[PDB]
Amino acid sequence: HWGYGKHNGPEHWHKDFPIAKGERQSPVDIDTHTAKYDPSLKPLSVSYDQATSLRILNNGHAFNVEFDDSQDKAVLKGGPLDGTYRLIQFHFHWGSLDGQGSEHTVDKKKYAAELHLVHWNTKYGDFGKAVQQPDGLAVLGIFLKVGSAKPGLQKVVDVLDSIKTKGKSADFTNFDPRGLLPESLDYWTYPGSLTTPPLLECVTWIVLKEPISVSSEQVLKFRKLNFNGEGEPEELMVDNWRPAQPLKNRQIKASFK
Ligand SMILES: COc1cc2c(cc1OS(N)(=O)=O)CC[C@@H]1[C@@H]2CC[C@]2(C)[C@@H](OS(N)(=O)=O)CC[C@@H]12
Ligand SMILES: COc1cc2c(cc1OS(N)(=O)=O)CC[C@@H]1[C@@H]2CC[C@]2(C)[C@@H](OS(N)(=O)=O)CC[C@@H]12
Ligand SMILES: [Cl-]
Ligand SMILES: [Zn+2]
Repeated sequence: HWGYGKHNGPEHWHKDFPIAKGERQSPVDIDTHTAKYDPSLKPLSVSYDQATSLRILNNGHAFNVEFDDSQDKAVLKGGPLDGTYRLIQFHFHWGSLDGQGSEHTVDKKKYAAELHLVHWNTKYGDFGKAVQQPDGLAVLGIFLKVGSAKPGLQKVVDVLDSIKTKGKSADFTNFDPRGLLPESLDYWTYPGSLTTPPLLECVTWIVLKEPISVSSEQVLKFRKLNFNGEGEPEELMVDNWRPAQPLKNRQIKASFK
């Protein structure tokens, strides 16, 4: 029942998830001038060619596209990562207005939305064991701004009508996540946490500098989703983002310049 309302939102989370006030919480504001280029970073490798999407689900907080991670298919490697991280699902965070919606911010700038591609470290066997490790997860974050439509996102947009309410799912096979990436893989990276309860601090965040553009019509359809379940009073699924948290002396590294 945690959520993003005044009575169950981010300001209430710490009561049931004390780690909310931890030393490595996400998201964070990325101060571009303080971020330092890191020559030790290896080339980032996004290998999504064999990705196998399975289903899309409205979980009452956002919608999630799940993938078959039983085998080494869609993986993320390189960059700040040691080993291989398998893609398990992706989801978005968005606002009720174009001027807000992203979780991470850049020089305090809020984007209209933010895409999160969640991966787990294969050395830990499964996602559950991975979230018990300081380097168990890697989330690739991509900012969304409103402008031209993103063709590779339309398939997702058109299926949202079938998963309007919490608990609803639908078959979503053969979706290629590569169509959601921008041209450049320039990124910022830092150690953080899940941005929703349980807020576990097991994530290596990789946030791309170049945002992707989506049309106003596409994001408007994100905003037609419901936080509520079928047969309940409608509460539009908007502003499902957690604000920036204290950096706490962590350092944000840049893969460029
Ligand atoms: C409790 O620990 C786990 C959670 C999840 C998985 C494996 C887990 O480890 S376990 N039980 O030891 O195998 C495998 C599937 C995962 C799910 C957690 C919730 C996920 C990430 C879903 O995202 S959601 N619906 O937004 O919460 C999509 C796939 C789900
Ligand atoms: C510990 O395993 C879980 C993780 C998550 C959920 C349920 C889980 O199982 S359990 N035992 O019921 O707590 C439900 C919400 C999920 C979260 C894992 C991180 C997710 C996928 C978040 O991803 S993010 N924003 O990149 O951190 C969005 C929803 C989050
Ligand atoms: Cl509300
Ligand atoms: Zn997220």
